Amino acid sequence: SAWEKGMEAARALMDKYHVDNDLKANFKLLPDQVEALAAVCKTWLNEEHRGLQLTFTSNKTFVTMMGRFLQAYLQSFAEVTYKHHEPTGCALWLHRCAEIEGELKCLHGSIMINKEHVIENVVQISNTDARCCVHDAACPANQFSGKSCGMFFSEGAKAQVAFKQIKAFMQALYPNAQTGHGHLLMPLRCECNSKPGHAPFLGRQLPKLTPFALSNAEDLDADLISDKSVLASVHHPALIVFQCCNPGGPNCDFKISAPDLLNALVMVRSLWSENFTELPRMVVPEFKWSTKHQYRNVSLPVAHSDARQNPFDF
Ligand SMILES: [Zn+2]
Ligand SMILES: [Zn+2]
Repeated sequence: SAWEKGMEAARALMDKYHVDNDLKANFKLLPDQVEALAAVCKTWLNEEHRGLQLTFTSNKTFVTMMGRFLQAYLQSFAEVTYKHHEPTGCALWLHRCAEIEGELKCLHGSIMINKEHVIENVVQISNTDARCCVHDAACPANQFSGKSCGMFFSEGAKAQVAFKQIKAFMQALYPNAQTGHGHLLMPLRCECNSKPGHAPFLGRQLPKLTPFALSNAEDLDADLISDKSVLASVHHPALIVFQCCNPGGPNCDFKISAPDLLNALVMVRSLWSENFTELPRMVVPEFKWSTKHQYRNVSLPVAHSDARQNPFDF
């Protein structure tokens, strides 16, 4: 059986990396069973990469993600699969966000509309470079629609840097490669929508894409360096950071940067290679827009105080 083939591999890794006997014991190739895999990733990491540096991500998240990556390899190699149970929990977004200067596109594949954020002594916060989902060009300041991809940006330029960063970061890693480093390896689910059979929840249905500034302290050095991977963040002091779907209802502490995310994948490939002869062909789904992703907003009409007793005049 394929299952057995999977069990064999999973088992090797597990004994070799001394995973808690309990985990081992209660392990089948069940889709929801990622723990056991994370532990493998956890110990190995340790042993072969202690003091790993993570930019804007948490350890749980990283290991966890490594866990899914393992799970995919495991599954592919064994040739087992579970319908509606994609392992990686990520997709490949062909963001055409670094093609036109000052131009960003949202998940819809549509260019993001620019809109200023003021409208009102007071404490007026201005956002002249904000960008929104075409389907939100009508909504008030940062309120998402029922068609929105839930993708918003308060600082277009920033966000473009981050996108540029990832691109340059990937080029660094993969200089010669028949493919335009236009894809963005992004997670489609966080802790909240981790399981297919999950309590539907309002708001953003995908992890939030948020660019974090690096500059802050990073602009305090540059010229010495030679390492392409380093140069990238330096020429583009901003990173793409994915958090919870909604950082009301549920909320998780999911946090991982694009690079750390791409690094978790790479790292799983090495771990696999240090244990298995050949690396199986692992396919991260291409991102395709769908309703499944549409922002779930609840729209309720709100009352307004009228100093009147009765609604109308007669
Ligand atoms: Zn959109
Ligand atoms: Zn979440």
